[PDB]
Amino acid sequence: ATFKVTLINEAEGTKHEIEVPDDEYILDAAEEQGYDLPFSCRAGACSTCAGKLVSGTVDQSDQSFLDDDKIEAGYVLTCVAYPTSDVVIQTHKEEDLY
Ligand code: FES
Repeated sequence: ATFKVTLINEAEGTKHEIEVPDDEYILDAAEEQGYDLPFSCRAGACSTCAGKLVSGTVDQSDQSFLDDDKIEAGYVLTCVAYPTSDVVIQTHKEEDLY
């Protein structure tokens, strides 16, 4: 399967739509498709690539930085997140954790 992923940058008021395979991390797909997103560790151990889900679901089982509450609040580490449905997500949300 291939899911549609809508990336929203509220601060800049931009929107990008990309198609991501069910076995590819969002970050990777976005880059390949021409959209650079913030990142640092690239390994699910930091908050640089944080995004916030608006709708849809993902699988970010490889992540380790986010606690359960953050997860419940909809936060996602885009560098290790696989879409499990069509998703709409807000990017550049790191600030939200401080
Ligand atoms: S870039 Fe560090 S968790 Fe994604």
